[PDB]
Amino acid sequence: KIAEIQLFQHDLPVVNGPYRIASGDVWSLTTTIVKIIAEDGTIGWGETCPVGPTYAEAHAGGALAALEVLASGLAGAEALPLPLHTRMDSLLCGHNYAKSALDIAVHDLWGKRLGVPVHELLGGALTDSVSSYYSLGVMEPDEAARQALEKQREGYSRLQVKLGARPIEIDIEAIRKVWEAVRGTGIALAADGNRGWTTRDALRFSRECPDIPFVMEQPCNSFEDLEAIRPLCHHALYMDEDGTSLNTVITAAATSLVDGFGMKVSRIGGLQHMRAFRDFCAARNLPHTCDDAWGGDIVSAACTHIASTVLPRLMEGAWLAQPYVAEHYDAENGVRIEGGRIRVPQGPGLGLTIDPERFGPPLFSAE
Amino acid sequence: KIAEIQLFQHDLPVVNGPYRIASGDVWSLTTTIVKIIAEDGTIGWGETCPVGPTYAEAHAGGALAALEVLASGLAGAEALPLPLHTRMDSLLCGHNYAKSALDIAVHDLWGKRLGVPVHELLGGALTDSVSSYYSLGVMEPDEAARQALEKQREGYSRLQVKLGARPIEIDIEAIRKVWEAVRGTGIALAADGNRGWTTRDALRFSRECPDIPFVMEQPCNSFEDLEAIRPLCHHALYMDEDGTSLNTVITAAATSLVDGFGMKVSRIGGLQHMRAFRDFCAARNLPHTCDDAWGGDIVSAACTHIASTVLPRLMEGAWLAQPYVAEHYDAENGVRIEGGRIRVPQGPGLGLTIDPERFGPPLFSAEGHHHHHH
Amino acid sequence: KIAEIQLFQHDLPVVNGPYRIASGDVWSLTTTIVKIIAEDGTIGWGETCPVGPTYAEAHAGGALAALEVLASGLAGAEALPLPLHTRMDSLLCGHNYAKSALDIAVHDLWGKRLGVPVHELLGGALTDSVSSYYSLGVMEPDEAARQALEKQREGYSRLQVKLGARPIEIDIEAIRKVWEAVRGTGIALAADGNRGWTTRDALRFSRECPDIPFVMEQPCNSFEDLEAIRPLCHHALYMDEDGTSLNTVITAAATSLVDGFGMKVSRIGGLQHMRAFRDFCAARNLPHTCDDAWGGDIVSAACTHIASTVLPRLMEGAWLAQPYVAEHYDAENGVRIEGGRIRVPQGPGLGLTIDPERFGPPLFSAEGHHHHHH
Amino acid sequence: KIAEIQLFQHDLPVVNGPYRIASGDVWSLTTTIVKIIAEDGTIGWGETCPVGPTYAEAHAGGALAALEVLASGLAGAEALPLPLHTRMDSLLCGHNYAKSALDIAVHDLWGKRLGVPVHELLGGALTDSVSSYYSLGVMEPDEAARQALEKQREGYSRLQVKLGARPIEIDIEAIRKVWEAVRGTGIALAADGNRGWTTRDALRFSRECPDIPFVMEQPCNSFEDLEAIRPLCHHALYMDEDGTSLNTVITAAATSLVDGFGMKVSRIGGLQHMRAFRDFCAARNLPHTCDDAWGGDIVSAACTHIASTVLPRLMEGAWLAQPYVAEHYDAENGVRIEGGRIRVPQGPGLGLTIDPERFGPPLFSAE
Amino acid sequence: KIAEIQLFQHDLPVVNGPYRIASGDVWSLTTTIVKIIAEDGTIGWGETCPVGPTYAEAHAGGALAALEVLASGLAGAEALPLPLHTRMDSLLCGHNYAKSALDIAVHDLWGKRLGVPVHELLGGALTDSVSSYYSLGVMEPDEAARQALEKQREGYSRLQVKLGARPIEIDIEAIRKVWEAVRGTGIALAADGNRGWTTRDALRFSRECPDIPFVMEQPCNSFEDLEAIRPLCHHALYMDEDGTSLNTVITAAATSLVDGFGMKVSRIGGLQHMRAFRDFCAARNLPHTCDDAWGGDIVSAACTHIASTVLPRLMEGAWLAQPYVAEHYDAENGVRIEGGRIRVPQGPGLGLTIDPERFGPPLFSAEGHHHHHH
Ligand SMILES: [Mg+2]
Ligand SMILES: [Mg+2]
Ligand SMILES: [Mg+2]
Ligand SMILES: [Mg+2]
Ligand SMILES: [Mg+2]
Ligand SMILES: [Mg+2]
Ligand SMILES: [Mg+2]
Ligand SMILES: [Mg+2]
Ligand SMILES: [Mg+2]
Ligand SMILES: [Mg+2]
Repeated sequence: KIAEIQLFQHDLPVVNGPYRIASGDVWSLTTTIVKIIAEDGTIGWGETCPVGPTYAEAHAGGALAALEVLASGLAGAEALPLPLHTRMDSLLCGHNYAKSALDIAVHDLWGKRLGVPVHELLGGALTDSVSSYYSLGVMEPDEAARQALEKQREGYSRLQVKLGARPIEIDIEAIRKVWEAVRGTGIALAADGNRGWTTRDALRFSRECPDIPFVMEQPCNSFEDLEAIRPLCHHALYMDEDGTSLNTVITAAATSLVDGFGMKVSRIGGLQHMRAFRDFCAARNLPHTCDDAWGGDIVSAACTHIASTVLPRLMEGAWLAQPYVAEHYDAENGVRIEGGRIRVPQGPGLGLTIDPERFGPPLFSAE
Repeated sequence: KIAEIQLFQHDLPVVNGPYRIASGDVWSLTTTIVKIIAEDGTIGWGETCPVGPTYAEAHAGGALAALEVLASGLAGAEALPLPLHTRMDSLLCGHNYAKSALDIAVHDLWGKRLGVPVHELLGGALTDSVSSYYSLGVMEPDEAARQALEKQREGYSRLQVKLGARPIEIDIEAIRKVWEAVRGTGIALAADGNRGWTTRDALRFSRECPDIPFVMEQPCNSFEDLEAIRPLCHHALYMDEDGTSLNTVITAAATSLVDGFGMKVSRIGGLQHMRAFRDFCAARNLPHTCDDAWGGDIVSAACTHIASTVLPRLMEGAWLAQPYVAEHYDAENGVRIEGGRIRVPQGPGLGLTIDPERFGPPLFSAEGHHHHHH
Repeated sequence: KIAEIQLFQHDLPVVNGPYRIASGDVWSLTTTIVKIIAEDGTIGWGETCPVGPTYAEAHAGGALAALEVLASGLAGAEALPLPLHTRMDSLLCGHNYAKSALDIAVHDLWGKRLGVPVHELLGGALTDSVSSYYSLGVMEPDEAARQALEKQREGYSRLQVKLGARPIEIDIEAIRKVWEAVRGTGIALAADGNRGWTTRDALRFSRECPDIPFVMEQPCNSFEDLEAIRPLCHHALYMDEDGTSLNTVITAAATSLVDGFGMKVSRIGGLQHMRAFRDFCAARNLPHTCDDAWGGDIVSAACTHIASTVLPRLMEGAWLAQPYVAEHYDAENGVRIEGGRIRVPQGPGLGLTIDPERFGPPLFSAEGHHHHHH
Repeated sequence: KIAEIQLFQHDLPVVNGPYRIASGDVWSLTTTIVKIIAEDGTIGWGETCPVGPTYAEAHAGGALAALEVLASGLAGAEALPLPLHTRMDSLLCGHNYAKSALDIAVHDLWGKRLGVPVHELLGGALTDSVSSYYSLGVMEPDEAARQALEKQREGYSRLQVKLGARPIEIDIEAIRKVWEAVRGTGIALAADGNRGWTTRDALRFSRECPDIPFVMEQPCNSFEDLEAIRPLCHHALYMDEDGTSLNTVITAAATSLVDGFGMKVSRIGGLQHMRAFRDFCAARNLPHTCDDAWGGDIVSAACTHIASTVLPRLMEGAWLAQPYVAEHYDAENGVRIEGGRIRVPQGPGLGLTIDPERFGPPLFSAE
Repeated sequence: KIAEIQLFQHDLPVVNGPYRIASGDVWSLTTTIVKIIAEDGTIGWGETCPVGPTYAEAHAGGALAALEVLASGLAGAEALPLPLHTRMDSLLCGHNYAKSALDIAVHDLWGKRLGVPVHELLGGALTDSVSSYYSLGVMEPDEAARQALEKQREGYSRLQVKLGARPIEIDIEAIRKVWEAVRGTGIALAADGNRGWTTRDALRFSRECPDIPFVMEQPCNSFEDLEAIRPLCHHALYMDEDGTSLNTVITAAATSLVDGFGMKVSRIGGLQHMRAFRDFCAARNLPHTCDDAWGGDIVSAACTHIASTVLPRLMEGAWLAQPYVAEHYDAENGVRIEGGRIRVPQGPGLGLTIDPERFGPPLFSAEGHHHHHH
């Protein structure tokens, strides 16, 4: 049973920032960290870190406020996923990104109690290393082409080119220059509009580039706009920002609106829901990423554990903010991308050993 | 231009509570108040008050947290609706219920500057008084039928019966008993499932009651569930909780998914978006309410002003929390439901005079590029 | 790691048989049992038992033949769900009902290794006891109404009336008589057509009985037939036999073809897929059962463990063959329906202790890269 | 009336194997042979041979087990197609591939009794020779191009290129190299994904190759995925693996989901159902093949007889495993591909004379 | 090989006529008979007989004209179904009702050559006797109810009530009176609108009679009209006149437009196409009849042979003109309805022996590449 919950926040400056996105650039991020303490004194860590306040319907102050409400009613709840989510949903409607942090912490605590990695609790890892993909922030076409080649040479299996908040002509220039730089290396390519394109411009982006094998990731602002362009674009379409619940995913998958997903653990509400999402995609043969918005070692561990349980043929990559984060929470064991790939942790829980005072005194504590 | 913004919270205990909802009951509510101060010293007031944390994706602590972000980036902005919303959207994605409070305050400030009521700024009132509807919490069928007749007798033109969080047969019993009590009085009837029914049970509710003239208000948990039952229910269907943006409303109206709406000002993001919603419903001949989740005189004034601008034949009623709120913010001018109807305010702005210290010291304030946690 | 796999078959005569189904009656059943032995000597048990050879695309000889293929390729594999299913799918396409038995055994082994009940591995039980439903075989209308009241009186929360293989007017007579016997008791009612009705007759069944609150469970023979009647029937529609994979379930739920499911663990391919199914139904607010075709304590334990993890408002009941099965495999711990409900096991794994020789010598065994026909 | 049923199995090593398919490669196949004996002592032969256990929901041990159940309840049934299927369906739900073998045997027995070829019983042959198509197993792009030209020169009217279980880039390379080798010869081309492609990759396959006139055969894993790509691919789409019943075919044909079919006799449940399938396709002007999964002379004869009754303009070819099978069951008369074409048998029944002991003693016999 | 083809016409006055149809009444009918003679002297007989010139796109003079074209191009062709239809389609587009007669004759010849009944060539009879249905012409409601009971008492398993060419209220009166007379007897009921109803009136017919278990057979004039009413009628809908080819049937079955068919052998183009139709309906679990427009023993034998091959639960009945036909072509073996059922013939071919001069001298004959108008 959960005995105590502590909340903290921590600044994560963007190494070589800003990191530039159609829906809003970021210079520094404020992560929200949860520590759950069981009646036996063992602890589990969780984390949620929105990519600033305009990427999605989520912000650092919102995480903390929601987590205060959740934490205030969670003492005595069983530290297992279904009992946890049952209690959380009785306390607060929605706020998946906040609930995610407590879900992560429960999986950490559960794995530590049973002496198994989180990937075991999620059904069993299929691999001991996972692929990643690199995200090029919005930048000059020439710089994107340069960095694309560089990251291919580092060993990334896939590259995501962020686009938008500028004329579509320049986005098309950027994707052509990137493709010219990396064609024949076999690296996979995603064009991410981050909700930034009118249907007018998304139609043009696809029409002009039949022989560039990108997938279009969330080109347009709404689910309905994805529906508008779907029958008129011969390139694959992925959902990202619109995938705000398992219910909405089921609507998209069942109607074959999309060919795949960028999926964030916090958006969907934690590992409990991410594992259902994984199983949905496996049933439907839909590729997907295993990401979160941002974060340090705790988020990185959560993504890596779930990524390890995905059929490699469907796993498009686990993106991590790690390259943009200066300091590990666990200096020796924190997950890191090496050669464009990530080693799966094999110790109990998330595989982290973080000093209970790593983040200073709690901002809030319940029980 | 906005010179300063102050945020407050205030407790509103429910008069004769609790107020019982299928998605979660409420005993007492924390409202979040905004005061905007113009460079010239004039003030405008706004308010947002979720009905606890489980009724919608909204809570009092979330209102405050979002308003801190918004307030921190608003000094210097023009107190006009479109400039305001452009700025707010650049500072924070979504959180309509928080943005609503600043929108209301801006409309108050703007009306006071020009010397006209908010209803004028919204295009002009079509009436000096508006209809309301009474919402029966979930309660025993027999208690429901009694209270239904009582409220019809008070003069309410419409009754909403809250249902759910119990077997469907009890909901059907309750709607039948209510109908038996009020049939022949001409009172309009809504059956509010509060997102609480499976499609199984929504189908049964309609199927068993062809001769009871309810509309089914948000019977099921999702937009997709509304789509499922729509072709299979011969009773009118209204959207409420799922109407989370103008975009989503346009998707529903354009596809004729629904025959009307329960609409809350906070959910849609303030009066600027409510006025667009009104115009969309007028174009589509779709009836709607003009409500909010909860609140005192500031929210009630906002709802009444927009309600006054709706063609009465399409205005299903402005529901107010006022009967459940113990104290007015403005004892002279605060809106009250009288005989099931509401008199439209005629002063400048929202038509309220509220002491600048009515809610105590601020919790938070922003002036220029600085902010202060008090 | 899996060291050895043994296969057995065992006869289960129907207590007071036959058990009468529209797609084919059953007098006695041959169950197929799997025992997995870990390198450390711990054992896990699984089971699959078709209701004869005509109820589904499944039969006892087919279970054994498929398990021989699967078992022959499984030594050395990790006894974890995802590794197991990846391996099984590489050895044999489809045959979910066979794969289910190995899935169950793996969950038993895994729970025993970690010292926790299967319901914990499935995310955590939400309850210490689960509801059940009673299934009335096809029988005279008058016998049906009598037995319906009898089973309501025992405490069952739900009754399934099997129908078909006779004129539709007799099915309608039977559902009306049953309803007249139990109406007012609050017991839920399902009308199971067992794939046996033409669309002609399904339309009539619903059309004639608007005030009888049944759900129609798999009235017709195909997915396409469900699609045909869906827009024309105002009663809820549930899928059963057509739910042959998670993919197909997603097609049905996503298009709102159905309002719920009868689901069998063997049909969907084991607990790993049942847990996904549960999560899909939770996301879509779709009620479902947690059943299997037939079986003894191993199947019954599997169903009860998954059932314990479902929100009670969406769990239509865990049907067990247990009342029709003469003998327990584990006399101490084998699950029994008591007062129409089932106590959730709390021991490690499935919560069973079954003698390694309970089913006699193996018919087949695999260890490493060798197999043996006994 | 049927007096006795005997079951046998027989090994068929793949000549120059393995034979390589996206859904699973095969090195040797185990066929299941049925002999029905009438009350007058005359016999009919049937056969079913899954292409290993992961191609479809079918396997050699499953055939035998199902056939045991069927055989155990078939004594006394009339040896005519509708009475047979009526009895079989009363004994066992589904298992079309098993039922197929008994159906074939009944057509053989029926033709022998009446002294007419099976093609007469199926409505009358329209031709005395039929076209075939050759199936290139998954192989290197260069090797495929080489073998494609070779098989065109042998006289095949159509070539099927098996693809998948590798990056789509290589599949596209393979089809372009094949097309470069055979363009202008007029040979028809099919690209068979064998369920191996995500919708992402099937969209790309078509988009990149508008001027290569392939049909895409079962590119994706499910019926729903075929539905997803149909409005977004300007190449013709054929169903193969998803055509598991006449009911499902009717859904696909009636909704114009597909432009044609790869159809296997065993999948659809025998010649009785294949002849209905033929008539459906004729009504809808949909081309189709006349195939089975694998097998020796008995299967080959069944395919050839039904193929002979198809309007040549709609008959895409009868594929036979015969080139991969070392030994005929009937050395003198077993059907064989010659010059890419197959001579239609003209004797009674299937046109086979097989020693009653050709396969050794029965594994099982009923009555 | 076909050596010679002879064509005849013969008058069939309606016994106790006229026979009244919404699309046009009939007093007497001209049948068109084909005799095919094989190179070896064996003969096969076929027949086609429209119900006058306004019931369908077909008439006796058109049958003869089309048969002259077909016959002129058929000498030397193999008397097997697929070779025949390939040849016929190369000579003349459409005219199924004419082609049917040659198809029937070929099946007769083929059966006689092999020494087996036509039902064997069609895959094997599943029964030694088949059900029939009686068709009540349009008549006063009271006369309809009387005759309905009379025919139920004779043993008919199903009754078709012809309707239309009068106000819909009279049709509704008639179906209600009929139902009141036969309800409780278990007799199946079809309401045949004969293409005669506007969608307005079809909607009313169904709407007013939810508790009368008719199927609506071809209520409206077009395929599009069936599509219009389908989503708005809770009674089963059957296609008849619109089922003009296998292609069109596949369009209807595949889209679940209908729940069954009235099917005529001549309309679909003969037994080869009827057998395909049967197999399509079996795959889709769609009930159907096995009828033809009119005719004597040759048509009746054809219908009975195909009917014998249909699963009895899907065979709604083989309607025959036989009760309205004064004279048999074969007095010994001609099929007769007895107790509402028909005994399946068991001789070779159609099971008929008809004198080669039964219909007088030929009107037309073809041998080799020559033809003769007599
Ligand atoms: Mg993205
Ligand atoms: Mg005025
Ligand atoms: Mg509401
Ligand atoms: Mg417990
Ligand atoms: Mg209706
Ligand atoms: Mg069932
Ligand atoms: Mg195009
Ligand atoms: Mg293929
Ligand atoms: Mg016979
Ligand atoms: Mg008719």
